[PDB]
Amino acid sequence: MLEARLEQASILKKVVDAIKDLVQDCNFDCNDSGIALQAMDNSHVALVSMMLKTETFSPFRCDRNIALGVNLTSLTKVLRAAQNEDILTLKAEDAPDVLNLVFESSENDRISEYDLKLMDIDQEHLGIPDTEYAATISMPSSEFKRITTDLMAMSESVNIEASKDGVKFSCQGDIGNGSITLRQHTNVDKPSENIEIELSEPVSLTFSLKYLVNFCKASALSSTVKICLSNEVPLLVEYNISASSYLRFYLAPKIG
Amino acid sequence: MLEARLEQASILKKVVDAIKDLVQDCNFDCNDSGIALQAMDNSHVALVSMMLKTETFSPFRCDRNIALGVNLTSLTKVLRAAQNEDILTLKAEDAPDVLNLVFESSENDRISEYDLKLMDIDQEHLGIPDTEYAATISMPSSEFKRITTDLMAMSESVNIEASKDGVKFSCQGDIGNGSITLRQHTNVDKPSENIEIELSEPVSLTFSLKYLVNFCKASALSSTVKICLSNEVPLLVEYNISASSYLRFYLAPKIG
Amino acid sequence: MLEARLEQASILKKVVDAIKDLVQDCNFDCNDSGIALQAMDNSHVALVSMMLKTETFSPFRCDRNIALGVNLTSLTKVLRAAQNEDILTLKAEDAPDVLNLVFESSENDRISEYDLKLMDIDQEHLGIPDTEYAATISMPSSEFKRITTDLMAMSESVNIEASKDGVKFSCQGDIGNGSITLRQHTNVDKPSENIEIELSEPVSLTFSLKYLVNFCKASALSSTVKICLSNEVPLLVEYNISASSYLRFYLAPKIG
Repeated sequence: MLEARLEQASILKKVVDAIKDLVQDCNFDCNDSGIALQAMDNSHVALVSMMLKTETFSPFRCDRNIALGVNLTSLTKVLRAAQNEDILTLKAEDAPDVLNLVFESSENDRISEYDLKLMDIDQEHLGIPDTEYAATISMPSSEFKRITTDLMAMSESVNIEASKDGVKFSCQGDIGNGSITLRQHTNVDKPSENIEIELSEPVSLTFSLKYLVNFCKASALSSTVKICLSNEVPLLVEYNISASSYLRFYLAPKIG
Repeated sequence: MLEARLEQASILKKVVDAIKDLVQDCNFDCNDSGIALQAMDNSHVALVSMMLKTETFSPFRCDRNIALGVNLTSLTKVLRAAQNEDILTLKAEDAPDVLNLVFESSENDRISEYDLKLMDIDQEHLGIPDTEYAATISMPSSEFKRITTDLMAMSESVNIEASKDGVKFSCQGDIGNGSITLRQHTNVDKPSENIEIELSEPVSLTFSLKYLVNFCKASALSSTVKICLSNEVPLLVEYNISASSYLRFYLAPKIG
Repeated sequence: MLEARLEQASILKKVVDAIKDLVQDCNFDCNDSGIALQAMDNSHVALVSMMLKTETFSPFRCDRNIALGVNLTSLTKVLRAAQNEDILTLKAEDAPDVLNLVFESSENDRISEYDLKLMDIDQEHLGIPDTEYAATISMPSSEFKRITTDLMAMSESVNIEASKDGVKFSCQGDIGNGSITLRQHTNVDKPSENIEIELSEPVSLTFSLKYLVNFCKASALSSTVKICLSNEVPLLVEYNISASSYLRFYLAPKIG
């Protein structure tokens, strides 16, 4: 059976909010190692890859594998009834018809309990191979959110060009051409504002801004976002929820 | 004639906002004792009962009975032009065609004056008899607002079960079953957060969440809300605006 | 060629936001003295008159006259990508196809650059003669915003009556009659709250509230607003962005 406690419901609330606009029906794959999610968005363009590792929970138990077929709009209805600082416990039996969710107030000793009906969802689960990326940009998540948000108003597409010195986001639109250039930047007393760029080779590729804006709905999960460009494989946009757990989005560059 | 001063327009603004989504056309019944309102909602399901007692005003005058036939969307248009800390004065002559409203700024000596046209509205005014309730729950208004709001997303109905120890809100929905359980709770240094439950006998009854959400639009009038359950008479949900005045909502439980 | 730096993008952002709901297609007339705008609203009722004088920029260069034909919804798309505290530089060559806009971050050394495509817009540029106004009311911009906003909910029209003592805004609506009366008011320790009224002769005239609400979208440009009434010429509603620069709106009173 499954039994998993988060100290703050916050983490799960943020996770689901970061996925639900891309994916409606998906499985949460529970086992020894934690709770994973792997699903394409509804248009079958982007791949969503979540791993909530056992260390993120406190405590965590999952004896046998359990696939929790969940509608995310249904789960969002439940999770909105959890406050961010509620102690959250997930429970599910072997061959579950429901996922049991318990939210416990910190002070006033309110206890909320929901039995969310599960459904039969077919898994796809593509193989995510190991990869050495051409360029990796680490920057504040709010800045990447603003960039994609600003350019989206102007264009459907953004060219991302990585160099040793910096990274340039470029687009052409009906109103004109635009670009936003960031270069490596370090603040001793505000290291959270740092922009760090590691380059093994030049990479200049074009991506859907609409998908990038949706990826930036994970901005609440982490202060920093890792943008990983490759000339061979899809872009990886990574939010590390903790030392262990991550929410990842994969997006292929646009090819004629 | 009528002449009634509130120190802060706030009280009246909050009152009307707490009623206008339920009732459009209603009478304000003015006399010696203050200003009352008694009207069913537009679907004729819930009863709204307001009493602004003479002690709430400063000063208060009403020589003879005057029924002020008012459209609440029209009055809302006027009251939005009063700031919360405006000194508010209501005036009306015998056999009035208009209600006169005067809002006086605290500092900058702005004076606003409106003559709201009255209309012919037929009164119903049901007899509200005296009643010994099976269970009375006193809790913070924000908590009851959150509860009803959260469950509304999931269900049209909520079962409220009162015991000595606690109170359970339960519902069944398309997405599953849910419940929120509160028990008696007292904080010495934050007594405003206290949950107090007085029970003469067990009561478990089902009510419309949509009506309860609308009742919770009075949450600004008082930090505390009194929920009064009976096996004989409709539920009473009470907001005490001051020691004297109250806004009350009555709702019959659902019966097959 | 044109080259003009603002210390804070804020000024330009606020300016364009204050005009775009009235005017879509307009010219920015650049020369020695600064950057001007003069255009009627889309219904050809109100006249918009902006002057950003050379002293407002730091530094400013414009060798020859350049008319920058701009769509304001297109420019708004660009300016939303400038943060309020960005150093903003406008550039344009002689016979320009584009306006070049550069936004430079204060700390993290982000640089944004846009080439906004210009268009062929015919100028009207009416003669704005010099005028001695019957009454001039100087008051806080937020108060005028609130007044027009409040009365708009009730009426399409507002009568503005100026006297030595004070100014009265009056309207008749379907819900009734309303008025807001301000008188001369001075606070030694909060002079920004002051209401000052200078009268050479009585003036009582009626104006469109819808136009006045739109004029109040310039409220962010200045803490104080100057309302200038005349029995001969259109009302002038003036926002002084700095000692030099201004955004002005002209509106003729309603005549049968």
